[PDB]
Amino acid sequence: GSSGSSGMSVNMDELRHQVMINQFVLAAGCAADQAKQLLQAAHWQFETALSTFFQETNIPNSHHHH
Repeated sequence: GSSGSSGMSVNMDELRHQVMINQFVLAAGCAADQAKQLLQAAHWQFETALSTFFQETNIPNSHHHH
């Protein structure tokens, strides 16, 4: 009940993203298209995305057959 406010001032939503992608691409050094995919496929979680991307060939195997 009762909605907050939402929207205050011009936000660099896109900018940030764009910058991020490039960054993530620079930080890592992969294709630019990857960034988006990664980010998007990582909720735009640079930290994580980067963490994962970096350690791709190494997943926290474990599973737990139900």
